[PDB]
Amino acid sequence: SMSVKKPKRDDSKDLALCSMILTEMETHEDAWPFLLPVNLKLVPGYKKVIKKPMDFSTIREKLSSGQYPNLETFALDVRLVFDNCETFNEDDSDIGRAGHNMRKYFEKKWTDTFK
Repeated sequence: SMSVKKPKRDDSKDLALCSMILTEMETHEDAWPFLLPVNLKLVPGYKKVIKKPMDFSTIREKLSSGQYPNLETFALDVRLVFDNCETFNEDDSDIGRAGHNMRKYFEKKWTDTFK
């Protein structure tokens, strides 16, 4: 509360460390469904159904331009990428499996880097 604070967690490396995680996600062999925004002209149903599209290139640009206020807003966008994927793709599809794999990969890096 006013004039009553928990001890200050060092957040000075968060930007660099989220960048490193995102590099590792970009270079995973199962990243291909997620590298670029879904083409809303060429994929029927995507625009109407997926209210907040997100992809790694869009996260990279937001990260690079100071549009994440803290590491939690960064994790929310990464998870959005996988939540969108589950919304639109059957579990038993190459893209559906890709999304589950990448989510797992991300959540482990996230825990190991920050928890």
